[PDB]
Amino acid sequence: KSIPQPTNALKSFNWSKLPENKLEGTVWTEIDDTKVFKILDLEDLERTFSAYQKELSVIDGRRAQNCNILLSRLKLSNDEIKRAILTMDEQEDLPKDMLEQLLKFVPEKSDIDLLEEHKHELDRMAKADRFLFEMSRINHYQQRLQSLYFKKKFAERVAEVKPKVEAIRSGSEEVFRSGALKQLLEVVLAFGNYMNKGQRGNAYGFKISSLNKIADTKSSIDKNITLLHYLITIVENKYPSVLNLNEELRDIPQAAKVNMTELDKEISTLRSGLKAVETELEYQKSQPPQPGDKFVSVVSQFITVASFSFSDVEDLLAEAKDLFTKAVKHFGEEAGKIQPDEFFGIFDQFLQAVSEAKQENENMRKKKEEEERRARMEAQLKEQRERERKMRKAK
Amino acid sequence: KSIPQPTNALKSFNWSKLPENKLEGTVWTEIDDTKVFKILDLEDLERTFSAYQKELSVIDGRRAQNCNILLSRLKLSNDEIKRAILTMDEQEDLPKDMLEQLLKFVPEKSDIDLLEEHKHELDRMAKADRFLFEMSRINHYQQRLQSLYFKKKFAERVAEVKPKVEAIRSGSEEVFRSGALKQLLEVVLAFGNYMNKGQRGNAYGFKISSLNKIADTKSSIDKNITLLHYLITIVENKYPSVLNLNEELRDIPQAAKVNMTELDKEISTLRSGLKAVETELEYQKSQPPQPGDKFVSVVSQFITVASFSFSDVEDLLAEAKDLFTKAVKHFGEEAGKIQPDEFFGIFDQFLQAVSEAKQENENMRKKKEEEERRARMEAQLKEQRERERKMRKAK
Repeated sequence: KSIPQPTNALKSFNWSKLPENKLEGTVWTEIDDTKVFKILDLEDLERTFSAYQKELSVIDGRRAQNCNILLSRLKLSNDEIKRAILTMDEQEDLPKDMLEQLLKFVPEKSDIDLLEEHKHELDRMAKADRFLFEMSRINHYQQRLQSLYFKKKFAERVAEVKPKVEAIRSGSEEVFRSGALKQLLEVVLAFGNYMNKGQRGNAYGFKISSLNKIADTKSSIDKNITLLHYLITIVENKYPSVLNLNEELRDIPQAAKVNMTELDKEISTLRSGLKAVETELEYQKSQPPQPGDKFVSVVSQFITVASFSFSDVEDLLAEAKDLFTKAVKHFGEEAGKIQPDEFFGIFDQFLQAVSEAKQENENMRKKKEEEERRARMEAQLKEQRERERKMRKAK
Repeated sequence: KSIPQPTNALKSFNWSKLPENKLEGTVWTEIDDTKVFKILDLEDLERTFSAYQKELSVIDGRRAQNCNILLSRLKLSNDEIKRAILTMDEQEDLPKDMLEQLLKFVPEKSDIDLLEEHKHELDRMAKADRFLFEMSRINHYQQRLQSLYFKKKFAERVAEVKPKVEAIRSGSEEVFRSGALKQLLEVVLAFGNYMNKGQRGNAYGFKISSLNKIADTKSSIDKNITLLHYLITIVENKYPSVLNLNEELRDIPQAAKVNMTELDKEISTLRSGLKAVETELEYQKSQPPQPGDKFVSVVSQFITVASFSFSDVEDLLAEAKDLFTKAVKHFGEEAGKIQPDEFFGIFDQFLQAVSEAKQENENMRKKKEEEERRARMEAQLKEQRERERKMRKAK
């Protein structure tokens, strides 16, 4: 083994050791620190990196300064911090954003091993060192801290995810049962089968993305009248039911915005975080009640509502994905190969286009009433002077 | 089957038809366009979307306008365009960025089927329609166009990828054989095994990321002297060979910047694009020579250099990845689980840190010569007035 050890304790080097079972291939086979000790002025090393300064400081300066920032922000003593953890923060001294930061500065195995070396010198310890040591004394510090954070973030995390599950469920259902859309597809099929002479045009169906190409066909009379303007106009007196499309697909714009990777990522943290709280509740239940420890009392209340609430979220999600699968197939898309953002994005762009066309049409119609009054007035005003000329002729 | 067809040709609807083998589950089972034809004023449809306007215009307005933009930019007639394709652009009328755009407006099966309907009316065709039709007449238009583009982009694509393959090869080799680094790791191991009392500190090796934690340990004498400043100073008179580290790992900063996903993506397009040119050369070779067709003549010359050049790139890449695998294992990392950007990023940050420390040390040393002249001058200037006082005492 062989290395010598100091006269007094030293500051630590925050390294990560390689397991010995990972050597044999490596540089370290060729390396041997035991000769360095003879070469180095160890006395100088000890003086310049002593543990003392007189305060005990062993945790590295970077990590220590990061703590001192958090502690100056949290404004709690270690006694206060332990009470806040133990009572699951009944005085509300640990906001979400502080718990988050506190979850980054959780003492590690090697940190505690080190401060253990100085357990008889807590009163000499620098602020960060004493904080990390005191925190390592609280039973199941990390998993109480994780549980408190999860608890405080559960309501907003369910509120984030639920509207997205509703959008997929609703849009999927809407697209599947909309009679305005099904009648429009049949009229548009007719249009293409007539316009696309011969072959190119014995279709029994088309891809839903084709909807977003209708406005691309332009009138040979006026080039700002597209085939979509024309559809929307024809349909008024021929298939009026089609005009209920914006109403029947009202939740498509919102379903269009649901990212499925991010949805699943949210359900994933909710699920695994809830299992982690349940696990810590089983550990904590199997431990003798201590005064000022309110974990079992509080976490049980939370799981009751949280487990019911998430179970329901999981149900709405399972069923929403089912309907989406049915809706995808209903329009000839490959299940698995298309996401809601894309599928409902086809429909949402179309609704934006149908909406734009509706308006532009409406602005045309109002020129053709503005200028029909020109033909109505000039018809009556022409004949009025004509009656006063036949009077002037006779007279 | 059953639909009626127009008295005169119509403008097209740019749809994408669903194969009939994809129905049976879908809305289209419930849809039937044959009733719409009886309901619609077809005569009005025909008037308002006639093919004529008198120019023939059948391709949709969006795609047509996109063409007209490209053609007004390219400034070539269709005769000129065919000559440029056929001669592999010997007059250099097709820049890379135009070929790119030209590769987007390549006529599709359904476009040609349609313009085929009007092959006896080319002289009536709108600009875009005639362009797309003429282009569909050139033997293997798309794959001649793809080949010309590939050819023009090959030199810059090899120049993009090669420096990256060299960086991985060089950095991997450097890291593996650097004696300055291996001596530094042994000194730092010594440091941690001495400073990390007891357990925490019978290490035989550490993770290379630990290098970037050395400067985190701060001196208890001056807090701006870190353990890295201290290492760099100690090493001058004890292990001077270590100071050659910046020189021995000179290519680490560049290897640090190589994204492997993007490297492979570049090699992937080079490889598959070259196979596609080789394929089109085999087709074209197996066809009787036509005047003004210089494809076989030009592509053969290109493959000779391109196939030799890419073969070599593939060799440098195969070997670079081998060395990287050896270099990764040499420092106890899991092969497969770490990329060059990360592995060499550990080393590059370290070199940035060692460089910063070197300087900061050097600025300290120059205070300690600036203020050693204070102790040298004030030692001699104190004794000079002392000699003129013992003279004044005697006198």
